[PDB]
Amino acid sequence: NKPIKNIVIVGGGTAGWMAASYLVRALQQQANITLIESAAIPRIGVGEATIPSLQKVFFDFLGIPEREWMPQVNGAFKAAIKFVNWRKSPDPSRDDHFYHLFGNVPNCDGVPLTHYWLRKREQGFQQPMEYACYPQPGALDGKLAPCLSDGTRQMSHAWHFDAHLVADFLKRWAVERGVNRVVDEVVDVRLNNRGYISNLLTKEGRTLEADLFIDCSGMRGLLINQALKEPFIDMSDYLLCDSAVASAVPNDDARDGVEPYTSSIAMNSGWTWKIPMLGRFGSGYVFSSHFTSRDQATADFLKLWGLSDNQPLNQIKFRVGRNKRAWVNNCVSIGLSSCFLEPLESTGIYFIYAALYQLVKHFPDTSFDPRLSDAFNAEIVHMFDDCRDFVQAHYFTTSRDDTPFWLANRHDLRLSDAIKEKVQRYKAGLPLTTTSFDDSTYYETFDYEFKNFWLNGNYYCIFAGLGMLPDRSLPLLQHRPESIEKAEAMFASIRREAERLRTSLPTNYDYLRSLRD
Amino acid sequence: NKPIKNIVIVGGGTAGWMAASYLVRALQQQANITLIESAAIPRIGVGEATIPSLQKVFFDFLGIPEREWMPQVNGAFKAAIKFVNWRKSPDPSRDDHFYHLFGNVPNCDGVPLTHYWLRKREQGFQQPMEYACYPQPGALDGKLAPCLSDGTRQMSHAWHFDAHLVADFLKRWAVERGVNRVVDEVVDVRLNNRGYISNLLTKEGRTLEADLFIDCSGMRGLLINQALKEPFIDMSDYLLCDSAVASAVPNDDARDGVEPYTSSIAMNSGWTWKIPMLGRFGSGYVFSSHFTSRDQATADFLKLWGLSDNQPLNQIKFRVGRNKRAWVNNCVSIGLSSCFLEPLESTGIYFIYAALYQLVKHFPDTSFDPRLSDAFNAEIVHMFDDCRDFVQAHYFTTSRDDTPFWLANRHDLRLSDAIKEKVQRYKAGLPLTTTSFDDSTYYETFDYEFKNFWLNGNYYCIFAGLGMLPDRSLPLLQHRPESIEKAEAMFASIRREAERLRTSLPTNYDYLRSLRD
Ligand SMILES: Cc1cc2nc3c(=O)[nH]c(=O)nc-3n(C[C@H](O)[C@H](O)[C@H](O)COP(=O)(O)OP(=O)(O)OC[C@H]3O[C@@H](n4cnc5c(N)ncnc54)[C@H](O)[C@@H]3O)c2cc1C
Ligand SMILES: Cc1cc2nc3c(=O)[nH]c(=O)nc-3n(C[C@H](O)[C@H](O)[C@H](O)COP(=O)(O)OP(=O)(O)OC[C@H]3O[C@@H](n4cnc5c(N)ncnc54)[C@H](O)[C@@H]3O)c2cc1C
Ligand SMILES: [Cl-]
Ligand SMILES: [Cl-]
Repeated sequence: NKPIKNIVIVGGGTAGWMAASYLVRALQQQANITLIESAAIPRIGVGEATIPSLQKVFFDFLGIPEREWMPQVNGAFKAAIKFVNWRKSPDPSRDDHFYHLFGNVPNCDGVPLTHYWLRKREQGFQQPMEYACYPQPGALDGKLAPCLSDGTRQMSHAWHFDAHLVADFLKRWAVERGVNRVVDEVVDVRLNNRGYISNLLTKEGRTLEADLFIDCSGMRGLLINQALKEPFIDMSDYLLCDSAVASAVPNDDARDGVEPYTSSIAMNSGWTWKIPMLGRFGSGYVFSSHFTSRDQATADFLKLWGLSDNQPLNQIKFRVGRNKRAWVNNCVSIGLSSCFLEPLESTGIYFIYAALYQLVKHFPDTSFDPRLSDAFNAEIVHMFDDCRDFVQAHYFTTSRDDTPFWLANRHDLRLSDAIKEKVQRYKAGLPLTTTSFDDSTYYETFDYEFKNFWLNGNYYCIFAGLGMLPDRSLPLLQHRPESIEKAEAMFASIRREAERLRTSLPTNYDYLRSLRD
Repeated sequence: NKPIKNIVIVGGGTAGWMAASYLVRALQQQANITLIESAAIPRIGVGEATIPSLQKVFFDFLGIPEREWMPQVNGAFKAAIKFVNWRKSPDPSRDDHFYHLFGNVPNCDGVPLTHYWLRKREQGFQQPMEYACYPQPGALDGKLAPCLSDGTRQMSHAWHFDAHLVADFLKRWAVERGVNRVVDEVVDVRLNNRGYISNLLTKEGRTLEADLFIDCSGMRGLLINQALKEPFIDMSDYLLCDSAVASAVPNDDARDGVEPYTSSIAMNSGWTWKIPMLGRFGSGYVFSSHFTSRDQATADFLKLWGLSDNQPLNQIKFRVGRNKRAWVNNCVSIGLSSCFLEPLESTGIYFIYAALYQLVKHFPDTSFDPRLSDAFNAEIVHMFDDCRDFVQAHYFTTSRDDTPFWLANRHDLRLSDAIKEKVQRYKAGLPLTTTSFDDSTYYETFDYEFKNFWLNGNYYCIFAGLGMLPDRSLPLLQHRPESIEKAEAMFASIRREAERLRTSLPTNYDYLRSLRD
């Protein structure tokens, strides 16, 4: 069969430019790549939070080290997500926060430390799970950097940045490597009688042809949904939010520091993200229009940050769910054209580069063997539905009951068999998937991470944070007092590490400034 | 105009029940009082320290003598606050304590004894000011009662008690006098187009109406802040603490006695209170989250009292400051809904009964003449800001420099013109406000005390305790050697009184037991 040679990508947002750059890098020879993007149709860049695989899977593949790309996108460091007021109805006299940390929890004699922590908790131990089982959360409370001043990594981290600047950085990178950029708008899509895309007609009268089309057109799914009519599986029965109101809010970094984490602050009818950078934070109240009006959500969002009625707001809507198939005929959807999940666990850009990684791992010829696209499609379904369920488990596990929105989350969601089953195992006291690898090894082994994305520690941070604990500790531990003692030595190491970090890390603000103000 | 007849109080904490009982007592006729309080929303009762006006302004007004209410709240006696390690960086080989005593310092020929003490100090006199100028602090060192065994008062005193039990005692008292108690939760507040409160909708579907609403909902300010949108003036530029971690700690009263005073033990990033009762003391490390994590503060608090990781802790947060106005339209805020100051000088419950006293002194009709609420509001601003400044003067005057927290207190606070001016006068050697009245007369004349709350002796105990003394004694004294001699006879009387107290007072523990174990 003849190789795919000509590739057209529709869209110049984060997806389009990630696709152009991943493909120009992967397809060393016999690749002619053209990206078309409209000047009149905006790109989504709200100020975005990410996960460590962005470097290991994406930028490493491009041969771009963190020190090269991060400054160019005015990036800031992210070590966790901090959930605020998710556990109980807000009470201003109570501190309700918990962290979902990067990295994984060690094991002691084949049992994760989370499980030893629960046994201690049964015996009266008061310290929250994540402060017992991870070295860094108090450092995050202190707004400390994830590295020593000399750049020595001290905890797993990812990034906050304006995604517009990342798209810009990759545009520059990809065009320099021979990607053809066309600023123009696709107005019609012509399919042959077999339903493959034949060509694109543009506003300026160009006709684009290709062996392979990548739909990066955003939520409209110009090629995959509009032209090819692939059904979108609306998952609003699983997750209720469908809206956001967002802005950036000036931060006095010198007085207030720069939080080294994303926050998720639970509201009456959704939750607000906070994504710190230098000089400002991005923020958006993600809400369900069925439980609050945009006007009310807007008022709440303003009141939260003490913002004025003159502050310009980005009014957003979305549909949660995914295409029935991501790749149909000669068109692969990547990004918001493929699927959408609310940003509760920073998976949006992940879905872009994970999809790109799988596209190359299933890369077609011009015969478009349906076995390759079937395999790709099943990976995407697994990836998305797994994240959907993990995000949903934040909602149905809360015990907030103060608004109709929280009550509906507790009672009225449709839950997959897969999540029900994971919760059953957790509640029984069983570990969920654990890794034996160091954090470095886990984040360097993407076929492993892709399939084992959410581990025991990820679920524990969420369930324990929300005050939903297993029925009991593992019966096995009653038979292994020496293992319980060994675990105590591990908790002691972790506490030592936390105290060393306290007095060794620069503030996040100082470290960011030293990289370049 | 028609009288206010129907009054609804939201909240059943100390504020709500003080409000119900003060109002049912004051409003002898034409008063229908209903208090609504949620069973699902806790009340603040940490183990609370108070000041002598609680009896003179509050319980006396109700016609309840100390001997009636104190036993019912398992109260213990308080004669002072003892500040530990506030003056210098802690050194375990140095005794760093001083007392802020109740009562006032006498005058000698129109000059307070503090000023004669400073002149002696200039000449080499070693004894600390408060041990020279007050008869009782050595008795407090000896853990002695504030009364003889027969109940004869021997020094000014107030009380330590669990405030839950006081709320309970007043609930009983007020309900017996016709207050209507509703256990239910307000879920919505309806305002008319003019912005007055029209009604309250409750979880159980009741609609509460009233001529006058008293917001005792705690820090959330359900009516005043949430419904009526009155701005809260955040005063975190004035005072840094925003958090506490608290518990009760068993006391072996038979071996260790029961301290007849509250202690304030300065920590790395805040201070710890100690509030003795029979069998236990309440304690809380008040801290600034900007300088320490809750997890670190918790560890420090545990280490301080040798407490175990199984000890249940009350994790508290707060915002220092006050509403811009306490009374808006038909809603008066009282208690934590109105304002908050850290418990450094035991003013929390004071603000409740002082506000109630002023409400009755400015009591409206249904026309809600804004001149009455304006006058009330200005009294509350004066009351709060004056206490804020007095508390703040503990912080900016210390010479501790051992932690970022103490350095920020020394250098980075915003200070009112009023406090700057008082400090200027003190430093110049001038008396601050003095009274000619006996302690009894001062504490029986509340319009006087309310406006002249902190006197020369109060400021001297703090500034002298912190090692910040005036530049010089009063130039006038160089012209009055006979007055200096008369003052010597007064110091001699005080010393005699201290020695008589030594051998005449029962221990606080024995006296408390004799009242009823
Ligand atoms: C509220 C919200 C919050 C988010 N938060 C995060 C987060 O915290 N972390 C994270 O990783 N991700 C997050 N995401 C996801 C992330 O913003 C986007 O997925 C990502 O930035 C890229 O989207 P995209 O490129 O597929 O689409 P878009 O940004 O919508 O870009 C679409 C491109 O297609 C072009 N286009 C459309 N139609 C035509 C046409 N007919 N002809 C020519 N060009 C066309 C447009 O001009 C544009 O260039 C969030 C998303 C939303 C909506
Ligand atoms: C850490 C700390 C230390 C302190 N130390 C001292 C001290 O040493 N000395 C001192 O004098 N004071 C002290 N105080 C102040 C004192 O504890 C409180 O001011 C006082 O006990 C009463 O508070 P409150 O009644 O206004 O609010 P809360 O105790 O918070 O009670 C609020 C009431 O409102 C009800 N409520 C709230 N929302 C609703 C709703 N929507 N519907 C129905 N009911 C509702 C709740 O159920 C509750 O009954 C301290 C305070 C703190 C936080
Ligand atoms: Cl996302
Ligand atoms: Cl107080």
